[PDB]
Amino acid sequence: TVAHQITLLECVGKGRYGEVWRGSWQGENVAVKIFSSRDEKSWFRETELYNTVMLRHENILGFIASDMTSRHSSTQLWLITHYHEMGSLYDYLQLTTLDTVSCLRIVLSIASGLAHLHIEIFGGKPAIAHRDLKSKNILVKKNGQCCIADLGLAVMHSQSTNQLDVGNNPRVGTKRYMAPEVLDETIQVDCFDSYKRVDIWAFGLVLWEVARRMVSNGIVEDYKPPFYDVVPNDPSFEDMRKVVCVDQQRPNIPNRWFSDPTLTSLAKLMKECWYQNPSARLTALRIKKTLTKI
Ligand SMILES: COc1ccc(Nc2nccc(-c3c[nH]nc3-c3cccnc3)n2)cc1
Repeated sequence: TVAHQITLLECVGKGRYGEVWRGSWQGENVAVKIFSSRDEKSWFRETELYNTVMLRHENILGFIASDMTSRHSSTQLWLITHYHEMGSLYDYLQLTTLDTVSCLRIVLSIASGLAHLHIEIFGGKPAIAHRDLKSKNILVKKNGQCCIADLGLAVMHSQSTNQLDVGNNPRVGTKRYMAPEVLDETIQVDCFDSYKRVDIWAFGLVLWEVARRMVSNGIVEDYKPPFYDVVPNDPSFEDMRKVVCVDQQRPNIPNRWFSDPTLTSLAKLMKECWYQNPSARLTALRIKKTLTKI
């Protein structure tokens, strides 16, 4: 099994989900996600998605293997993928600023990965919603494009059967990026499009995160996570509910963006991701089309 051939080298990420390690396999870097015992259903769902859906795409993290192994005489669930030395988009945006070309390339590549996920393809894949899009779940590739990672919460739908497959995972999305209908708990869980629009909301927040780091008129904003100014680290459910639903707050558009053609376009995009009413938001394909034009 691939797990027994890998040498773990250093831990590059850690959370309640478990750990991500840079490992060595066949003399190349690979990412090894070692799930915690509390998050076995995410391992199962990711393994299911990668093994039963043809998911290869330039902007979707590339799957190598999924294994059960023994470490310290007890079972570990491993998910092995391609390694991206440039790291997560979250970490990357803190280490550099962007120019116009690099900013558009990042957000367009994310829109292409997302649209590919959302679209059903025949002759071939079901439609897939992600449900935990965020800059920590997006990796930066050496060519300046990004790829979307972590399918542990994904939901699938296929037209031939009209079957919705929401999995069996008690994990919920990252609270900071949850759409209003998730926080007020009125989202219609029996309908696939409900989940696509939860992704669109989160993608709006990612767009905002990246745009702040594009230089115009020689100035740039510091990296900040969405809603940094109004919720603490690790915000609770009620924190996000108060800010997003009750007070209807949205991320602030800096004045300097409106003096730049690109950032004004991006600002209109993200605002149409943020309607309180999910039906009003743009779709991934519409966002991809618009971004390709700018
Ligand atoms: C600054 O320190 C760092 C340097 C490099 C990296 N490189 C990297 N390469 C591939 C994947 C991931 C990753 C991040 N989040 N989740 C995954 C993942 C991995 C496997 C399966 N599913 C999700 N990170 C990370 C941190």
